[PDB]
Amino acid sequence: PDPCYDEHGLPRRCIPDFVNSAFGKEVKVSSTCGKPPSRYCVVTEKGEEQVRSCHLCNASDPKRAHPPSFLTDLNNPHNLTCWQSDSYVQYPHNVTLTLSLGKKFEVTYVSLQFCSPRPESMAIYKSMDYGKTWVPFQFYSTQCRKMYNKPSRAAITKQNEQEAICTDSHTDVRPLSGGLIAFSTLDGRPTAHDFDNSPVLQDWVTATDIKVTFSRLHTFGDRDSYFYAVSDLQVGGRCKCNGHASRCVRDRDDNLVCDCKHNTAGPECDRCKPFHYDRPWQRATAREANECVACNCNLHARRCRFNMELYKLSGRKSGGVCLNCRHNTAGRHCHYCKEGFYRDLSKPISHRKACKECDCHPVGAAGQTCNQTTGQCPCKDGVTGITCNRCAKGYQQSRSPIAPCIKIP
Amino acid sequence: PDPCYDEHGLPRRCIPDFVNSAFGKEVKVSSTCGKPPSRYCVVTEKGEEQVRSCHLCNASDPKRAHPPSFLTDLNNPHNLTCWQSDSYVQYPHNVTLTLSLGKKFEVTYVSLQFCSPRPESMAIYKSMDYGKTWVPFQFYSTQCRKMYNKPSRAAITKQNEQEAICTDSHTDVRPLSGGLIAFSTLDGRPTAHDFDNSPVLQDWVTATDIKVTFSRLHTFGDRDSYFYAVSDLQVGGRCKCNGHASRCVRDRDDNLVCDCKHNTAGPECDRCKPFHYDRPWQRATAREANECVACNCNLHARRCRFNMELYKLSGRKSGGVCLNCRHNTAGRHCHYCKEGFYRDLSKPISHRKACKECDCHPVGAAGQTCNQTTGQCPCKDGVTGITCNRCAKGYQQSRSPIAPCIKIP
Amino acid sequence: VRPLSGGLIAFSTLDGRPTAHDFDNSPVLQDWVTATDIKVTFSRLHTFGDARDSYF
Ligand SMILES: *[C@@H]1O[C@H](CO)[C@@H](O[C@@H]2O[C@H](CO)[C@@H](O[C@@H]3O[C@H](CO[C@H]4O[C@H](CO)[C@@H](O)[C@H](O)[C@@H]4O)[C@@H](O)[C@H](O[C@H]4O[C@H](CO)[C@@H](O)[C@H](O)[C@@H]4O)[C@@H]3O)[C@H](O)[C@H]2NC(C)=O)[C@H](O)[C@H]1NC(C)=O
Ligand SMILES: *[C@@H]1O[C@H](CO)[C@@H](O[C@@H]2O[C@H](CO)[C@@H](O[C@@H]3O[C@H](CO[C@H]4O[C@H](CO)[C@@H](O)[C@H](O)[C@@H]4O)[C@@H](O)[C@H](O[C@H]4O[C@H](CO)[C@@H](O)[C@H](O)[C@@H]4O)[C@@H]3O)[C@H](O)[C@H]2NC(C)=O)[C@H](O)[C@H]1NC(C)=O
Ligand SMILES: *[C@@H]1O[C@H](CO)[C@@H](O[C@@H]2O[C@H](CO)[C@@H](O)[C@H](O)[C@H]2NC(C)=O)[C@H](O)[C@H]1NC(C)=O
Ligand SMILES: *[C@@H]1O[C@H](CO)[C@@H](O[C@@H]2O[C@H](CO)[C@@H](O)[C@H](O)[C@H]2NC(C)=O)[C@H](O)[C@H]1NC(C)=O
Ligand SMILES: *[C@@H]1O[C@H](CO)[C@@H](O)[C@H](O)[C@H]1NC(C)=O
Ligand SMILES: *[C@@H]1O[C@H](CO)[C@@H](O)[C@H](O)[C@H]1NC(C)=O
Ligand SMILES: *[C@@H]1O[C@H](CO)[C@@H](O)[C@H](O)[C@H]1NC(C)=O
Ligand SMILES: *[C@@H]1O[C@H](CO)[C@@H](O)[C@H](O)[C@H]1NC(C)=O
Repeated sequence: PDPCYDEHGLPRRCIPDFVNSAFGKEVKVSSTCGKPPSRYCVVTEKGEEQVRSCHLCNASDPKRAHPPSFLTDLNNPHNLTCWQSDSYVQYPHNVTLTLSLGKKFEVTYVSLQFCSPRPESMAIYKSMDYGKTWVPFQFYSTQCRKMYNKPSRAAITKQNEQEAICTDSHTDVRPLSGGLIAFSTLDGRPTAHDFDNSPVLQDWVTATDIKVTFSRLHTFGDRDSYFYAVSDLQVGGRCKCNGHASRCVRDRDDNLVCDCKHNTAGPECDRCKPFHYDRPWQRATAREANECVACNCNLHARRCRFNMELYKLSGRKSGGVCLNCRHNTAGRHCHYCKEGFYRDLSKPISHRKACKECDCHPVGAAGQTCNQTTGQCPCKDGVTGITCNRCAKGYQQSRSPIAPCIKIP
Repeated sequence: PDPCYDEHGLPRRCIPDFVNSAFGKEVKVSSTCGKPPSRYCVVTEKGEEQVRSCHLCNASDPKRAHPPSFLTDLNNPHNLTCWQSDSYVQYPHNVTLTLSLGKKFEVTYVSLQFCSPRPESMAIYKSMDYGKTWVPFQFYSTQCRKMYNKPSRAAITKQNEQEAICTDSHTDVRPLSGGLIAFSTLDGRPTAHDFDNSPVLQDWVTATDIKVTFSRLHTFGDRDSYFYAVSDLQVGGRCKCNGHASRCVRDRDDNLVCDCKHNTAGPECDRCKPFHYDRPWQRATAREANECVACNCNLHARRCRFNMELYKLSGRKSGGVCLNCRHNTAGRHCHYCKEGFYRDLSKPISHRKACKECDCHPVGAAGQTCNQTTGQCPCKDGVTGITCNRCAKGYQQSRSPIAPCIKIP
Repeated sequence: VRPLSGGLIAFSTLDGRPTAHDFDNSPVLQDWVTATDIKVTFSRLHTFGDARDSYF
């Protein structure tokens, strides 16, 4: 059924499977060859010396077009899809590419492959918002200082495991094409071995929007028109459901969201389902599914609230409390009968009719309300019974409209 | 398409077609020739006088057998299908033949076709139940008194059109064979001209199982073996669906039932369909199909109940009422938010969340029970606002977790 | 209302301005007419009486 629940349906952490994320989507870029139709020359190294070929780029030529689909189409190791930029541009200028997401994720794999040489200076960005704010992730350059004001290959301090390092690693050529960049966000991080309890890393993995800008690329000649090019992209990940959804589905307004199980809500299972507020929302752990939990109303309310001191002083047990206790019920669990009514002790603890009116004897009973727990109306001297109507043993009814029951001498 | 809806899809009375009923069925009888093999003699009149032949019956002889299928089979008026009983029998004895249908029907024509002379005394029965109770319809005899204790050619009183008449009419022979039976219950009835509004006659036509017993018969000569024989049976009718099904179909357990349209239930469309408890069940009329109608919850229940006085006091309009009137809704139409909630005015009357809570400011509002009319939360002192959150003119917010807003002199 | 339908509102920015007769020399007004993007927001509408109707 649902991997969110164990053999005996015991709630267990469920995550959408590890998949590539950026496979097949559209990307808006800063520039690309072919507008106006552009040319491009291609060098190949033969043994020890050089040989320079050359071609052209019109996007209106589909086979000579290089759309962002070339970035998102499947990379056939036998039919590559090389996109190319316009030429005659370098540092200092923003070489920016765009991405429109819509579900928050945590990522493990980011794979790349080059049709151009690997430049030297580059950096990473991210946005935990929806395209408004932007923050970096790491740097890559030989001149980490003069270009990026960065130390090269810094250490990941425990006190800031969210370090943004810079290095010249894999900023070199060869490779002139098909370059491979191996980056694991988990590298160097001291608290990576237990990520489920690494919230800074659970925040270091938090990302919604992504931005990438270039400045510097290698020069070699030393006429030519220099460019940027790439055949495809791979980035693997899992849809962020906090362990509370086994997958992610579209919304009623066409929005891919987690099918948040374990009584969780929000596109990421970030919040609990409504009326699940006895203990706060938490992320499913291997030891505990840290689920949401409702308030108890004994089948007599649909709204409830909570106080931290309640759960706090509960010895960490419970803090829910219901609102608008109907069925003449009242309490944190709507668990007692109000003024005017009493508790039908015979009836179940959560029954819809557990409360009965204090039908107190307008003569034999005095108050209008009876024992809201038992139902005992004000029984007079020899009168007994819940609502106090009858005479007791040795008590005779009299036509007196005030004292009907009289003892025996 | 469906005769239950007109050219403009208007729901109209749709009816099973008029067909012969006893065509091809089987009957259990009182007795029959051939066990042991029986004999019978046949006389014929020549011009003015008689001439007598004679025959025999073996049931084990297929062509000398006379099965009851001969009454129900396609009877060729030139290759007749005569069933025969054992002989040496006459009144007084129950000469009864059986028939169980299993579904209620409406019948108009009853015809017979004889291979024997027409007797004098006979009677009718029927069963408005499944073969348990039995009531007659009319009688036929010369001595309606000596045999049936009845008058011959009785009158159809208007106050009891359920009269059972007896007459000697057409009890004559000839026909000695090939008897012609044409009986219309509607003849003589002054109120037969509009059957759609004759319920006693619509009860007079009500029949489930039928019983017929025979009696007195002619002796002419006057050695003899007397018997009875008949070539076929034809009875026309339409399947009783109260005008709420255009036909009748078999069930998953081989049971011919109406495909009850018009929101009706029962094998005969006798009652409303489940949840069709807004007004009671009725029969399709020529002016109006007097259809059933479900209860309303505005998409908030699957079960409901009904009370007539609601429809009665509605000026004859409606009486349906929810069962488990869900989705924070309430009423006979699940048509209002119960105690604690109010109307999500933005949503339609049937929205799953058409009802809105009171998310009142736990500090600035005095309770979470805002008036179900306006979303106005319980603002305490000179504080105003919908959830009672902000301060008002002359009210400065304070960090006191009791009284934020305070007047100014 | 009326109009309940087909209501005709013809805002003329030119109405009422005393120096509109010489707008060709009204640069602040020549800025008041400058516009690139437009936004229109509502909150309130009339009432009557007093989901029967689905007001929209
Ligand atoms: C971007 O890169 C692509 C692919 O490399 C190039 O695509 C070219 O697209 C044009 C479309 O205009 C193609 O031109 C083709 O050749 C014709 C040559 O002229 C004759 O035209 C007609 C016959 O078509 C004759 O009657 C006439 O006498 C000429 O002899 C063009 O004229 C045609 O284009 C015609 O089509 C459009 C509608 O599509 C009409 O409105 C016009 O009448 C127009 O003339 C014909 O389609 C050409 O085949 C493509 N080249 C390729 C595929 O290599 C683009 O050229 C390039 N961008 C630029 C700016 O060059
Ligand atoms: C009711 O009506 C039916 C239909 O008309 C009559 O049916 C008869 O059924 C019997 C059944 O046996 C038929 O008998 C048949 O004739 C044989 C005659 O015996 C001779 O057989 C050959 C010549 O045919 C000789 O060489 C031999 O030496 C005998 O002298 C019977 O012996 C047969 O009966 C055998 O058949 C049945 C299966 O059918 C077996 O189970 C037995 O072994 C049995 O011995 C043979 O079947 C006869 O033909 C039918 N008569 C008809 C059709 O007219 C009934 O007679 C009738 N009943 C009464 C009381 O009237
Ligand atoms: C290059 O740098 C950044 C993007 O990498 C852009 O930032 C601009 O900063 C100025 C500073 O006042 C703002 O006024 C602009 O609105 C920013 N541009 C935005 C937000 O798009 C800068 O524009 C880039 N220059 C380019 C792309 O030519
Ligand atoms: C003739 O009339 C009816 C059937 O047409 C029979 O009525 C029987 O009445 C007795 C009364 O105690 C019942 O116990 C039997 O069960 C009835 N029999 C039925 C209903 O079949 C009556 O017996 C018939 N005469 C006969 C069979 O000789
Ligand atoms: C790769 O696919 C494109 C798609 O049109 C095709 O034109 C091209 O021939 C393919 N490559 C090879 C080597 O066949
Ligand atoms: C209700 O009945 C019990 C029975 O002994 C009694 O002790 C109590 O005082 C009554 N009133 C309450 C619980 O308010
Ligand atoms: C009448 O029908 C029976 C049924 O089988 C058949 O045997 C008989 O030959 C038919 N009669 C004629 C005259 O065809
Ligand atoms: C709720 O709002 C209505 C709307 O004006 C008002 O008349 C009423 O007094 C308020 N309080 C209630 C219904 O308790």
